[PDB]
Amino acid sequence: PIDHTAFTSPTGCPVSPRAAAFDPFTGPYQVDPAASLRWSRDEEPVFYSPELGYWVVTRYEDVKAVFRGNELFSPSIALEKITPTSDEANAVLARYGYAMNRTLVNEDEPAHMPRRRALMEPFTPAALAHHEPMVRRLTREYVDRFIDTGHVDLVDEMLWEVPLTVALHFLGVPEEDMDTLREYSIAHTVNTWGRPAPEQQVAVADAVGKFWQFAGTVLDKMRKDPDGHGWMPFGIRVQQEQPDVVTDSYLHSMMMAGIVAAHETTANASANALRLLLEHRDVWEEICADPSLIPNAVEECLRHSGSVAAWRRLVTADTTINGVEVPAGAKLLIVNSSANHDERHFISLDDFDIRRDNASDHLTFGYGSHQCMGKNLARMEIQIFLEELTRRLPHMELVPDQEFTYLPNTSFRGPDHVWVRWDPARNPERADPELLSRRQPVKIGEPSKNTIARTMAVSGLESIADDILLITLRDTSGRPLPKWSAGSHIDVDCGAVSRQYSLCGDPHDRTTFQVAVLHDRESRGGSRWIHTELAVGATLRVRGPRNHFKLDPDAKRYVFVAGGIGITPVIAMADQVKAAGGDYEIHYAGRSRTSMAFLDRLARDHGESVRVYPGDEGVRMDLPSLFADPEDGTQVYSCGPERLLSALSEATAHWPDDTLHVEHFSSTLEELDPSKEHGFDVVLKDSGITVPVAADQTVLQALRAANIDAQSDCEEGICGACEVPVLDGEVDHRDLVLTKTERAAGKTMMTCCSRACGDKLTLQL
Ligand code: HEM
Ligand SMILES: Cc1cc2nc3c(=O)[nH]c(=O)nc-3n(C[C@H](O)[C@H](O)[C@H](O)COP(=O)(O)O)c2cc1C
Ligand code: FES
Repeated sequence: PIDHTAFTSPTGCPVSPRAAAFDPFTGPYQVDPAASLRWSRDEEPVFYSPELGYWVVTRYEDVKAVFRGNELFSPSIALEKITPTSDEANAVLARYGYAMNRTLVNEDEPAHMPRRRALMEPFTPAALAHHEPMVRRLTREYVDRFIDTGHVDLVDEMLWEVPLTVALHFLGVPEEDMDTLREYSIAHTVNTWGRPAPEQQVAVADAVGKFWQFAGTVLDKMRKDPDGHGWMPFGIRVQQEQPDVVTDSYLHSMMMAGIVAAHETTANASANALRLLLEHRDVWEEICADPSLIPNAVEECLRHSGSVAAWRRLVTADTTINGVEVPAGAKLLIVNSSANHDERHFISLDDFDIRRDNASDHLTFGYGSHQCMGKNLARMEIQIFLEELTRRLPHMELVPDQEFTYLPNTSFRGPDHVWVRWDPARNPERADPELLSRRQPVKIGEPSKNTIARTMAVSGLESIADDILLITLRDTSGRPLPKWSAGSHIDVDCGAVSRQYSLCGDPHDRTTFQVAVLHDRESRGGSRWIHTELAVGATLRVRGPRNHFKLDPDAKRYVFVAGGIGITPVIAMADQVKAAGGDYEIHYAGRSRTSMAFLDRLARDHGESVRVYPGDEGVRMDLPSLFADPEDGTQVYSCGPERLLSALSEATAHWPDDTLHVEHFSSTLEELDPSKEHGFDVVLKDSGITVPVAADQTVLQALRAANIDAQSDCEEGICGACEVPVLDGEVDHRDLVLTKTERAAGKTMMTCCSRACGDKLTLQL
């Protein structure tokens, strides 16, 4: 028989050599788990492992599919200890009378979701903004102790400690009470996910029992100051609001559950990223140049080298997973580390590419119902760790010929030590001391696609009209800029905000972009900043050309009407048409000829074809005359203040439907007024959850309330950064970016202002 020849799975099927040689505790999976299962991604995506007791799942679609089906794959076993707790160690636990409830990571439905939704808000990026000064304080309090040595183990002296303290601060525990809770804070990787000796088991049960009853007093102490900062005081108020949802046992569990979910995973992530970066030192020095790429950098590290090598689910019914039959009761080892390295979803994957537009898809934080709530707390934490160490010690390198040891376990991965040298005298810090007052705002919660950007340099500022600059933006990389058609714009960070400005430069010049910003007399801050505090030699983050003002090139004729600074996109459209060799007519109005940019440019070219109508002299553009009656072929693109765009739309109402195209520089909306608006449900098919949107609530607000990744720049319906695909349902379109045909197809929606017409929509999210 075959049982005389090879091992057999619990389903009676034979087991492969490579599958039976799988060991998560030693050898190839401890050195590099992702590479150690390359053979499984290629030829056997799902197998039974004899060494450990689980079925192993290796490819990214599959382990994402396990995360979403939370009815079929239960997190019951999420922190089940690999080897069982001995009678001795249970007796030690019982002596402190410790009884922890399953707290969000183990909880099945229907208990898990109400507790997650109730306890979610402090984890959102908006709520985390309060804690950003605290982590910057703690990150530096540590680094300046070893700053002058030129030699440190980052792990023990910096990265093992800091995530523990901020977790205590995130939880809301008094600083008086913190130093002991840390004394009782220990590593759990080998005791939960490894093969510990009986002595190890008890030493954990002793430290965990000590911590359980001390945290019991701490909860009683803060029990009567509920209205203060922290997750636990936030938890107390929901108890009075929902006494059955949130129980005295639960927040006592929430005390330990909180900082064991937060300490080692973040420390290991920090250590991995620093080891991973100091291995490719060119990309290290890139981060040292500008810290603008830190946010996506830490995302590529989390994909490439996460703190979670694998995770676990309990199969609840007989299923098949990618052709392999899996029985009810089977335990799954879903290798997040292999998933992050699956060629079917990422491309050139074992490459460490921090500008990767794909990093955000890694499963290091999990996926779906139980996705890590503190992911943005950890994202912020890593980002600041990695800005201070790139700011102060860019001349830091790894001690060569260094061997990195990682504790034998199935799920957690982080070096025992990372040893780094640097030249102490050479710190940029001691000659500055200006770099420290520099603080870069955290950017968390946004997908990697929406945060990729080129940091260009300003090579020249030219005044071409009153209150109008012409900015010349140079790419410092040296590598050529994208091709862009007329009407295209860019999103440039004007200080703490981003604005978009059309491109009026030369397209055939592909070492530069040119924009002509106007000083808005009533300026919410973006236009002022450019005029008031930008000089030559600065560098601005600028996110590649998009275009909502594209021209159909097969039209008979183009007549362009332009008001004020609306001259910028049209003049590039005028240039395309002169190149084509096509009839066009351009009409340019403005308050004053002195304040009308590009008349010089408009005189040297298109001068035979331009007519000017400056207001100050008194010659005005009367659209009624111009568009008195149409012609079949003529199209009209136009851009300027809303008053002329509106009035023009009136004058061109006589014409065929697709005749007029406009680009708005301002937004109309809005008034929310739920009274006129109805709530609905939005379900996220990829994630496998339904988020409710209230009448007073935008779709965008509900997504960030579930801490789903989203980027929003304008939220006035004008910029386009919040677009997301619609699989089902018809949408109440309220943006100004999508063409009336794009709104018809219903394939897409703007997260911040558009809604449902109706009861539900399905989004690819
Ligand atoms: C980079 C460091 C971190 C990694 C790699 C990580 C990974 C995870 C993973 C894989 C899960 C389970 C996912 C699932 O079963 O869908 C998880 C659940 C969780 N994480 Fe983390 N996490 C980190 C930092 C944190 C921090 C700092 C907190 C804040 C205290 C945190 C709070 C949680 C909570 C509360 C859950 C359970 C939520 C639920 O099951 O609804 N995590 N985390
Ligand atoms: C030359 C120029 C081009 C602009 N192009 C666009 C654009 O293509 N899309 C857009 O939404 N806004 C555009 N704007 C408007 C700006 O984004 C912004 O609202 C304006 O300059 C004022 O910023 P502030 O009110 O924050 O000071 C443009 C403004 C200027 C001066
Ligand atoms: S955020 Fe710019 S359109 Fe929604």
